[PDB]
Formats: sequence, structure tokens, C-alpha cells
Amino acid sequence: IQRYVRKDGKCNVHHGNVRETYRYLTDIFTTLVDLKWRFNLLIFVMVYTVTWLFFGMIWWLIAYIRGDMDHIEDPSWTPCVTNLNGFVSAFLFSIETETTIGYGYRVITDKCPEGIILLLIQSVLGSIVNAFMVGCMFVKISQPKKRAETLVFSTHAVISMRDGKLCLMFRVGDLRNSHIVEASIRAKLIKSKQTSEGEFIPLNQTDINVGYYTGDDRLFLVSPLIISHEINQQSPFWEISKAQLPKEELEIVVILEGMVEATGMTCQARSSYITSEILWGYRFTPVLTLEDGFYEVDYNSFHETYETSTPSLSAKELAELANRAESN
Amino acid sequence: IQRYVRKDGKCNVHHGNVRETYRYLTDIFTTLVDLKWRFNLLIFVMVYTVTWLFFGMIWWLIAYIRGDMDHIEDPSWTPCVTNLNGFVSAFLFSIETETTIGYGYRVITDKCPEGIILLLIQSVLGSIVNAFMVGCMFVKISQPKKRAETLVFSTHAVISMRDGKLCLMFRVGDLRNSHIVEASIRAKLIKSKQTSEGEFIPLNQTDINVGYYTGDDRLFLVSPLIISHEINQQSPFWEISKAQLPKEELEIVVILEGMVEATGMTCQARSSYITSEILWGYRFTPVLTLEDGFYEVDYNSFHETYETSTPSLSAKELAELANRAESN
Amino acid sequence: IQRYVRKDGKCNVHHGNVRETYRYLTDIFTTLVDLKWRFNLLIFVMVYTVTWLFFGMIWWLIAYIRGDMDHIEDPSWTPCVTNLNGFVSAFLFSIETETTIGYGYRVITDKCPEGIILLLIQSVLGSIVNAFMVGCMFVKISQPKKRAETLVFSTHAVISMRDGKLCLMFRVGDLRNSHIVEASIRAKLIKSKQTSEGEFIPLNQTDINVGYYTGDDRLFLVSPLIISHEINQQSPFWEISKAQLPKEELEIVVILEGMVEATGMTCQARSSYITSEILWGYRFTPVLTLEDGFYEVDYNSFHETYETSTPSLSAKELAELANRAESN
Amino acid sequence: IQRYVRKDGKCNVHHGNVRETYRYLTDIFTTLVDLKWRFNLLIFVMVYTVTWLFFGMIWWLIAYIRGDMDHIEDPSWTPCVTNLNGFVSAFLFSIETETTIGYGYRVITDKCPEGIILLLIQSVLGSIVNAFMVGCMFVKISQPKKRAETLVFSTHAVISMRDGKLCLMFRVGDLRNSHIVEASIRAKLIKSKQTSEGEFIPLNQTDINVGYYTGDDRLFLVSPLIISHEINQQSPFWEISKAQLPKEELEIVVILEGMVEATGMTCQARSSYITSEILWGYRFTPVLTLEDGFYEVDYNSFHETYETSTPSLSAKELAELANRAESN
Ligand SMILES: [K+]
Ligand SMILES: [K+]
Ligand SMILES: [K+]
Ligand SMILES: [K+]
Ligand SMILES: [K+]
Ligand SMILES: [K+]
Ligand SMILES: [K+]
Ligand SMILES: [K+]
Ligand code: NA
Ligand code: NA
Ligand code: NA
Ligand code: NA
Repeated sequence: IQRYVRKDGKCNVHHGNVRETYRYLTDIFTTLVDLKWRFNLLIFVMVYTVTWLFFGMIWWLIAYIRGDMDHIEDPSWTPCVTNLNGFVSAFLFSIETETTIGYGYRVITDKCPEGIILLLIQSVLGSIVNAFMVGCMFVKISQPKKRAETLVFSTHAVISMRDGKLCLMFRVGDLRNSHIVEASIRAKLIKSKQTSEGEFIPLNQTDINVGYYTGDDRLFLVSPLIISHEINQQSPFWEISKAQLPKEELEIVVILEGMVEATGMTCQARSSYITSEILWGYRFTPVLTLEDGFYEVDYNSFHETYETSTPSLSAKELAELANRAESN
Repeated sequence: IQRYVRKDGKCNVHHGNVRETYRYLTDIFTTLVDLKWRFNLLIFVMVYTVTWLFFGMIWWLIAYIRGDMDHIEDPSWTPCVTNLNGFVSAFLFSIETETTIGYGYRVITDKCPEGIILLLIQSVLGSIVNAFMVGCMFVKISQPKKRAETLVFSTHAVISMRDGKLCLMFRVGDLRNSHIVEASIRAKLIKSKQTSEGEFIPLNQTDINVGYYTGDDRLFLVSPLIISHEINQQSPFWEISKAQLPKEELEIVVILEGMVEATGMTCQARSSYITSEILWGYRFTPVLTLEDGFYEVDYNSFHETYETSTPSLSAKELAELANRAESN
Repeated sequence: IQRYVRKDGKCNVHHGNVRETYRYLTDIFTTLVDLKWRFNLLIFVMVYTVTWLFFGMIWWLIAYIRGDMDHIEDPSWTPCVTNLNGFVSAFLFSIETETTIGYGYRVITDKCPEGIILLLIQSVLGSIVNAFMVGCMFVKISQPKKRAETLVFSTHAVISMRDGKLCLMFRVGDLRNSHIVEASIRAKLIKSKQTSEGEFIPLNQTDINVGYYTGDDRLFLVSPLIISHEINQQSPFWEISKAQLPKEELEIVVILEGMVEATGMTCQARSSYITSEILWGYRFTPVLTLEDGFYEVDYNSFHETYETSTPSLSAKELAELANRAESN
Repeated sequence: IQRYVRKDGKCNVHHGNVRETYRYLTDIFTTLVDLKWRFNLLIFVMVYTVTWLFFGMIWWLIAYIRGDMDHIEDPSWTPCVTNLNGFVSAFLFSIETETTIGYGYRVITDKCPEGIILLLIQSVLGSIVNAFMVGCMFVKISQPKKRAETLVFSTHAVISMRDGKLCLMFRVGDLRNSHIVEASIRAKLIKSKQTSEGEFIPLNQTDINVGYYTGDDRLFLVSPLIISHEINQQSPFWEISKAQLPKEELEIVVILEGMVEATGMTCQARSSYITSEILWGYRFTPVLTLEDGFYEVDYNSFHETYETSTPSLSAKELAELANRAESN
């Protein structure tokens, strides 16, 4: 069954039938950083080869017009660049000059104006293109979207009781000794709806509260946590009986985001629960122990859940019954 | 008709008559990154040429004072830099030394003090200016203000009903497979007003609510969305009849902002609706379909709107009539 | 009269008598980027000179132990680095090898083990120190704290009436065609106070509201704005008569912050008003005009204020009188 | 006694028993930047040595297949790279070509195809790996987590009275002339609890208010501050008598975060108070003085606290007594 968000973040959406493609070329940098690696390497090689070959051709041209080929042996002919005979020899001079290697078996003389003004232009353009390419490679290597590989979520969430209130709970944890600076979490409910006038919204997004009003959703993440949402008169689950649950077709998306510590960039991680990942009347299992001055986690029970007792009735009915019996 | 914000972001404002221009030189870096390209290239070329020519002149001077010109042929005269005769030859030594090419047909000897202390200063200044220029070029290539080329807004917004409440709606969508991290939206109303005391504010900015109180304006953008603002007793549209609308002269600005994914920089996108982009009694057209495991968008109907039935009366009159008839 | 914040941001506070100075060396990078320029250049020169001289000494040592000095003329003695006789000659080899120039009049041979393993170490350390220094220079050139040079505030603020409510107003404006992304503003009141128990707080900081509750302080800055604070029952000015004002000794600080557009860094700007910058019964002067399709600003009247009529009574007395007379 | 957070930030938690280690290799960059220095240097050396040795071997191979070894003396044999006899000589050519030094005693000729296509590949791969390594080193040198070395907290917090209200107070200060841009503070209470149904949460995190509702926790940090939390009907200390305090086992964590000024990265600082750092009936000591136009701080009394008079009764009892006596 389709789910519109996979269990690891990838979305099932296919952007098709766009008529304005020239936008993809107005911001070419983003497009470059977005491709795969097999294509980035190919583009680097092509750009460098073209840049070298162009200046090789112009060097050979300057040599040819002046008349250096006709005098390849005359000593009384101080030429332009020394030891430059054919095409393949003039091709090597460009490589040795632009990449700054400069062996020195073929070197430039000082009786050849417009040679210096070609050399300046070559150095400047070399520097520019070099900067562009190395910057692209570095940015593609050090992006933050990778940290989300070690921010484990949990499988199926649970619904249970907490001192007279129904709640919906799930669990989240990290895996490295580093820190996520300024972490925060939110959750959305996705389900189709139809207004009373006739409109039909395919995928309506509603927001559910996990502590936005009291500032309790800026969490401090060291040990595995348990996020919980209370079912009051504003929660979309305000009346969902136990037997009523498996019939509905809804989905919960969960988003956690914060800054990486070493650099200062922002990362985001996502997940989803559909209808078969919501168990009624369960609890998680503790994972913390104390040993000689260190708390010890066990990511062995991180997904494990056990069963307990819980009423089977909607929150609305529970509240109505409690208020009727506490005043009768 | 002037509009104070064009349909793509550019503003119609002309900063004139400034008497303190030296500020533009206290933060020269911003000014450099702000210019066009035709001028950036010219400035790069000029800076590099001056830097090379200065040290060329000082090299020739050192050579001249010591007395190397008078002895261009004497073998018993170990000079300073070898094979350095005229101005144009001493100009090439600076280029080959600063850019680190170093052919080696003209090389420095070891009987010439103050040559080494010139060489150190040259290397250090070369490194500094090189860093400055390449940094400027890279920053100008990789700025985030470009991503806003693929964050399409919609043309004319609409006003219609939603289960007994008037609302004002518009639509927003993306075009790439990437993600905007931590997106958010806001909107402002611009219209001239005059207080009861006599003051006259030319362009008064008021804020309209799109979900700031319930944290519902931190949106999760994958598929094209429909942002809506409800017209309650606090909205500036609290009494605007249908026939009354075309007479007013107001404007709505819309701002969306968030972080690019690959890098970690912030981008912003804007738009506007004046008075002829607000239709009364219309709806948008759905664009989502389901195909074998993928949802399919069609940016073919993205701007398309159709017509439906809607009362023609201000929100205040609707509420008054409903409350009078639901209690009579 | 001291003011604890100057009219351009600098603060009058002198951190003295610190006993733990080794902290300033645990984060040496911040300390480097914080110094002046006259000292940064000196440190660059010193570091580079020491790095070159050390390896020069070790090269000469390797040459000496092996016995190359005793045979400066023997042809049947393939030595280590060719044409290396004295100290000053071995000093140049280090410069030419580390900075990658490599003339080639003194070149390394292939009969000299531990020469290659010295060359590797030299290349690696050169690369590291080069990276460190160029990074420091670039960061010091491109910091954002400079943009605040073109974010003009206004001189003396004013107090006047707005449709039956006292308000306190000041003005803020920009000077460039760029944009501040995600701007925001806040203000604090600084004044000494003494509790009823006996404590004495020298500089107590209180916050004043400029629109935090309604999200109206996220401003959209193109044309010069007028920020205003309303004097209700919670404002520290809840009873300040006209004649009572010049006797008090308080201060208002104003802070505006947001992101630069080209890069993605955050900048902050500050100012202050003491007791003689608060005029009672004045208004600002408009600066906007319309010309053929462009709005025109005039930073000629940006500071100009004129005079008008206003009651001379505290807000508390105004409210009490109005409520007594509107019910008598 | 264990405390779950040390007095300087380090946490007592030991992540053990992970079964999915391949994640640590999907984002190798983070792992590199996370190691110590002794290992980073070793990895740099190993990578560079392998990269040079590989291409050295392939150069020697090309030379061998063509038949250059058999003719080490024949003049009528224009070879590939000149003066290339053995393994150790072909090893030096790779070093001189990749690092761009290029002495020129062994130089490449122009009768040797597939030499140029090896040279292109070498230059490109050299550039890539160079970029990667220098980027890693720079990022590890300039991270912001170091600034937190000069953001001193205070030792034991205090509990006292403030015009008829109990409050809990602590102090925070800086040490440099720079500025933290957009500072903010929060605090959490950590204590084990057990619900009424039977669940047992080992380390339950609750939030305590320090000014989140009124926007008073965005502080402006120049001089040492005193943060205070008021004990109303929602504070977890709503009934804690003086004699009752030493029996409980709770902990308070404190977190302060904001952006560094020179760069634009975010830093975080933490601390903790357990049960013996909470004194009942004390006050801090002022540190500000005025001298000829400068305020002078004295970080000599920064931790010093003195004693005063205070009732010994829970806040609930104080309120009940006051309300009963103010209405009897
Ligand atoms: K070089
Ligand atoms: K070189
Ligand atoms: K060279
Ligand atoms: K050379
Ligand atoms: K808020
Ligand atoms: K040579
Ligand atoms: K960089
Ligand atoms: K950043
Ligand atoms: Na962690
Ligand atoms: Na997208
Ligand atoms: Na502006
Ligand atoms: Na400070």
C-alpha cells in the first residue's frame, strides 16, 4: 500500500509535465551540486580538457602567424616560446603553464609581445575555473543531510493511559557522542477530507500538538526519549474507539531538525506511521542502567514493546462517563 | 499602475540624495560582491596587473643600484638574479615568482642579500591578495538568492466559503526534488491611512494572520499547497462587500523563506496581489493523481481556477444575520 | 554624562581582574581573529619565517653528517641535493621547496635515502600551516559585523498621541539596494532599582513590548519605518507626567538583527536614547514621493521632526479621567 | 555521587551494544572530523603516501612495457620521461608532478602518447584529494564549540525572597570583549518519577520557566547577569519546605546558546546543580563600579554569596497564610 512517505524519508511524488526548463539553468550551481557522482567526475574532466585545449590552439596560432615554423633551425632567430614545433608540443605548454607546474624545457622568451598579455589572461581564467570546480567538490563532500543516518526513530507507536488521560507515544534516539544543537520536533496528520460545500482536498495537512505552547518541544537529547501527545478536545483523535481504529485510512508524519555541532548547518530527519503501526494498549521497555559511575544504554530493547491493560473506549466517552459519574 | 512590488520580487524604490558616501567604503567587501560581473572581471585584472608591475619595478631597481647593468658580459661578476637585462625581462621574473610557476631560465643566486627579504615579502603579499580575490569570486558564485527561481507562486488569489466561514486563499509550489528545510510563510497588507488626529502615513504596513498562533504556518512542502486566511473580527477585511471591493486601493505582499538543503544558507521569495488579482467566488483545481505506487503532479492546471456559488455580502453582515436568525 | 552604550554601539565596560588567562589560549583561533591588523601581519611573517628556517637547518644538517662538505669538487661523488654548499644556499632550498616554486638550479638526486622521507613531512606540514593562515585571513576579511555601517537609526525619539492612545516612536532605515533577510527588532529599558526587602540592583534590565505577541515585529524593510510602542497598564511608563520626565534617569537600548543576503551570516546593530532624546509632543516628517513609476526617498528629512499639540498628563490620569467622564 | 552531567558539560552516558556499525561509514566525513589529532595526522600521511606510490608504480610500468630500460644509453632513442631509470627515480617523478613543484631534471617528452592522458588523470585526482584533506583540516581548526571556554557560569544557586515572592536565582557572565549574537537560555529539571498506573520513568525531563512567555529570556549580555525563576502554582517547587529540601534527589540542568560574532556559527554551554548547590536564604554580591567614564567589573566576587533573613516555609503555605490573614 502506497504511503506518500517511506520509512526512511524518501517521498513518493513524481514532478512531471513542466514547460519552463530554462529555470534549471539560471541557478546552474544547485543543479551541479544535485547530480550523482558518476556525472560530476565526467563534467570535471570535460571542463578541464576543453579549457586546456583552447589555449593550446591559440598558442600554436600565435607561433604560426609570426613565422616560427619556417625557421626551426636558424640560430639568428630568437623566437617566441622555445622548443615549440608541432601541435602536440604546443598542447603541453598550456598544461604546464595553467596548472603552475612549469617544468622548464620549453620556456617563454622576452622578444615576443602579446605573449605576456596572453599569459595574464590565461592565469586569471585558470584561477577562476579552478576556484569554481574545487568549491563545488568541497560543498558536495561536506553537506549535512548525511548526519540523519544516525538519528534512529522507532517502529510502531503506541496508545495507552497516563494518570487518567489517553496519550499517543513514540520514541527517538541518537547514536553518536556528538550533540545536536537546538533540536526540535513536530508532527503532522495527513488524511483526505471533504468540506460541507462540496470541495474535495486530496491530502489535507493538519498539525498535532507535542508541546508547542509551553516550549516543551525544544528537547535535550542524550538518552533515548519518549515523545507523547495528549488527546484532549482539540486532537484529531477526539473520538476513535478501539474497534474503530483499523477502519480508518490516515497517516502520521514526524519531523526532527537541528544543527550539526562541528559545522553550523541544519539537518532534518523524517519518518511515518500509517495504520498498522499504531498498537492499542502497549508500553515501551526501559533501557537505562547504572554501573559504577556511568549510565549504560542498551539499544537491544530500543524497539521492544510489551502489553498491559487499558480501557477500550474513545476519549470523549471516557470524559462523559467520568463527568456523569463524578456528579451523580 | 505602480505597485511597489513587481510580480517577481523587484521593488520600485529609488534611494536618492545620500550625503555620506564614505560608508560604502568602510565595508568594501559587500560592495564588491554586490556589483555586476562585467565590473568584477575588470577589477580582478586591474588588481593583478598592478600587483605584478610594482614588484617588477622594485626588482629592476635593486638590480640597477648594485651595478649589474654595467657588467652584462663579465664572467667574474656573480650577479643577483641571472639573465636579467632590461625592464621587460625583470617584469617576467615577478610573474613567474608570484604565481609560483617558476620556469627556471632566470633564477636567483646566493650572493645577493636583501634579495631573500624581498622574496619573503613577495610571497606573503601574493598569498594574501590571492586569498581575497578567490574568496570573493567563490562567494559571488554560490549565493542562495538564486534558489528562489524555482519556487513558483500563483497568479490571482480567490475568496470563497469554507463550511460557513469566508476565507481568502492562494497557492504555492516548488519544482525540484530537493527540500527546503524549516520553511515558513507570512503576508502583509499595504495601504495608506490617516489617523483621527491629522497624521497621514503614506504606506502603512499591517500584518494578517495565516496561522501564527497555532504554529500552523511551519509548512511541509512536497506537493503544491493552498494557504488560507480566515476572515474573523480582526482581519482587515472584516467588512468588504462584493461591489465594495473594486473601489478600494490596497495591496497584499507575500513572503516565503527557508534554508537551502545542500548548503546551509537562507533564501527568501516574494510576490504581490493588487486589486484585480482578487476574484470573488472561485476555487482552484486539483492536480494530484495516483499511478501504480507514485503520486503524479500536473503543473498544467497549477494556475487554473473555476467558478462556483457564493453569497455576496460582507462577513460582518453574514455573522449578524446568522446570529439574529439563529435566535429569533 | 556616562551612558553605558554609545550612540554607535560601543559599550562602556572594562573587564578587569581576571585570574584565569589560560582560557585565552584554549581557543587560540578566536583570539587570532580578534586582534588588529598591525599584529596579524606581524604574526603571519613570524610564523612563515620560523617554518622555513627550521627545515633549512635540518637540510644543512643532513648534508653535513653524510660528508658532502668535504667533497665539494669531486665528480665521483653523487651527493644529496645538488649545488648545496653553505648555510645561505641550504636556506633557499627550503623556500623553493615548501612554497612549490621549484626553480631547479638546486635539485634533489636519487642516491640519498631519508631525503624523500624528509620531503614528504615538509610537504604535509607546509600544506597544514598554509591552510590555517589563509583561512584566518579570509575569515577576518569577510565578517558580517561590517554591514551594520549602513543601517541608520534616528536621533531623539518622540512621544505623542494616536487616536486616543499615548505612544512612543522612533524611526529606522537602510541605505543599500540589498535586503536583510528575516529582520527583527527589540528594545530594553535600563534603570537602577531597589526592592522592598533591601536589595539594590545597579543596572536592572526590563523588556518593553514592540509587537512580540502578535508577531508584528518581524518587519519588511524597504522604505524608512516608524516603530511604535503603546503605553498600556504594563509599560514602565504607565505614569510619567510631562514635568516629571526630565527628573528621571533611565535609558532605552534598541537592537535590530537579521541575516545578510549574499552570505548567510547574522548581523546586529544597536543604539541608545537617554533622557534628552525623548521629546514630548512632536512628530516625524514624511519622506516618500511618487515620480513616473518610482517611489523616491529623501534622506534629507530623515531626522527632521516638527511640533504639534498634545495633552500634558500621565497615561493613568488620562484613562481615569476618560472613564470617569464617559460614565458620569 | 553520579550526576549525569559534569560541572563543565561532559555527560556520563556510555552508548553500548550497537549492531549496525556500517552507518559510521555512510557519513565518513563526520567521523573524520570527530577523531582526535594524533589520528588525523596519521590518516593524512597514509592517504598522501598511498596516492603518490600508486601513480609511481603506473609510471614505471608504462616505462617498462615500451622498452625504455633495455635502451638506457642509446641516443637515437627519444624515450618517454627523461632520466627515468629505476623504481626510486620513477617514484620522485610522481611527487614532483602531483604537488606541482616540478623541478625539471626529469621532464616529459612529446613522442609518448598515453603519457598525456595519464597526466590529466593525475592532475584531476590530485586536486580532488587535496581539496578533501585541506577542507577537513580547516573545519577541525575553526569549530565553534570552543568559544564555550569563556562563558562562565556560577557555582551554587540560591533561593530567597523578592517583594513577597520566593525565587530561585543563579548568575552568568562572559569574559571577552566580543559579543554573542541572539543569546538565549533555558533550564530543565531531571528527576525520576512513577505514574499512578505503575509505569516507572528513570530520568523524566520537565521544563521550568525563566521567561518564555513574555520574551524576557532573549538576554543582552555585557555585564554579569542574574537569572531568576519565580515559584508560582506551576513550578515543580510548589511545596518544598526548608527542612524538606536536603532529602530530595533531583537535578537542574542549565543551557545557554547563541551565535559567535566573527563567524556565523552556533555555540552551546551547559552546567548543573544537584542538591548541595542550592542554598536557602542567601544573596549574591554586586560587582559593578563607576570610574571616570567607565564601568568596572570585578570577577573577584563573582562567586561570592552572603547571608540574609528569609522565612522557612513552602510557597504554598506562605500563600495560604497570606490569603487567610488578609481576609480574616
Ligand atoms: K604551485
Ligand atoms: K610550481
Ligand atoms: K615549478
Ligand atoms: K622548474
Ligand atoms: K512564540
Ligand atoms: K631547468
Ligand atoms: K571555504
Ligand atoms: K551558516
Ligand atoms: Na548524542
Ligand atoms: Na521539493
Ligand atoms: Na534595503
Ligand atoms: Na561580551
